[PDB]
Amino acid sequence: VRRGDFVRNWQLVAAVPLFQKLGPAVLVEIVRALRARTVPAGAVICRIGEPGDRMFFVVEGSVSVATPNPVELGPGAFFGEMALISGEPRSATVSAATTVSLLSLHSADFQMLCSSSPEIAEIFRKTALERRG
Amino acid sequence: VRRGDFVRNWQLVAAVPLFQKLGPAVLVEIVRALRARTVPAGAVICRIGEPGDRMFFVVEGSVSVATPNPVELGPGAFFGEMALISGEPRSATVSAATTVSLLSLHSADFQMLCSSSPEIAEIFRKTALERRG
Ligand SMILES: Nc1ncnc2c1ncn2[C@@H]1O[C@@H]2COP(=O)(O)O[C@H]2[C@H]1O
Ligand SMILES: Nc1ncnc2c1ncn2[C@@H]1O[C@@H]2COP(=O)(O)O[C@H]2[C@H]1O
Ligand SMILES: [Br-]
Ligand SMILES: [Br-]
Ligand SMILES: [Br-]
Ligand SMILES: [Br-]
Ligand SMILES: [Br-]
Ligand SMILES: [Br-]
Ligand SMILES: [Br-]
Ligand SMILES: [Br-]
Ligand SMILES: [Br-]
Ligand SMILES: [Br-]
Ligand SMILES: [Br-]
Ligand SMILES: [Br-]
Ligand SMILES: [Br-]
Ligand SMILES: [Br-]
Ligand SMILES: [Br-]
Ligand SMILES: [Br-]
Repeated sequence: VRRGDFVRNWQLVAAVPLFQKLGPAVLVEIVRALRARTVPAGAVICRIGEPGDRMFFVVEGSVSVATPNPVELGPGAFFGEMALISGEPRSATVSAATTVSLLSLHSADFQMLCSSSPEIAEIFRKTALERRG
Repeated sequence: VRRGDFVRNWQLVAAVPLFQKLGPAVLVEIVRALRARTVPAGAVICRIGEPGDRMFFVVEGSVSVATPNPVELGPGAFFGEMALISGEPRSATVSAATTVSLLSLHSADFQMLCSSSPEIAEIFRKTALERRG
């Protein structure tokens, strides 16, 4: 973990209220695991039918989930959780509605997060069910 | 270590250039140990001749060291290190020149920082030496 990326992540995680449920020790683990990325408007982040090995948190800007009736997800939202939970391919294509700042979490670290915080794990599980059905 | 105080310290620490010399592991150590406090304009932070068991880093505003020819210390500066280095009482009264935002580091944590960072330990010693007499 490089200093620059580490320090920058603290500013970025502040835009994701969900992480307010994590104590200091857990926050550090997550900050060390998260990867920051900026995606230009229009780019495809997750493509329907493809294998998924990571999930994302929106920091700034918004993404569009290409469901029959598209769903725009904004700052603080997360996506790409379904493939990690179910093991199934991406359920829908997600693209940048506007230029978007994201924080990504690989599967191994997603598992760590869920075990470190059962409450956050429940939010992921229930939200995925809402989206699934 | 309060969750709120912990997350709040990251942006406060960013205002102190000295800490740019610290890596992730040590940054977490200092963020956990530092105590944030605001001091109103004119108030005494440490009084000459009094025992000292902590030092301070200025985040916002400025303080005034009451040496024969007063010395102003603005954002990023530190003071109160001499009592920690020498074991002697405060060498001068330091007061808030304007309302000031500070980060306090207790003796035990100051020792930890010096062990964790030889470069910073040297800066403290050299600075204290230069300021003394
Ligand atoms: N109905 C829906 N509403 C909002 N987001 C959805 C919906 N269906 C899928 N998504 C998201 O888009 C992602 C596609 O990848 P995943 O299947 O891994 O996880 C998905 C969710 O995060
Ligand atoms: N000449 C000086 N210039 C800048 N700061 C000083 C000077 N003399 C004392 N100080 C500071 O004011 C503090 C008074 O407390 P300390 O003696 O513990 O440590 C001191 C320094 O941080
Ligand atoms: Br920790
Ligand atoms: Br992906
Ligand atoms: Br699911
Ligand atoms: Br990732
Ligand atoms: Br990524
Ligand atoms: Br910083
Ligand atoms: Br380190
Ligand atoms: Br750590
Ligand atoms: Br204190
Ligand atoms: Br005053
Ligand atoms: Br006061
Ligand atoms: Br008094
Ligand atoms: Br004091
Ligand atoms: Br200022
Ligand atoms: Br000294
Ligand atoms: Br005086």
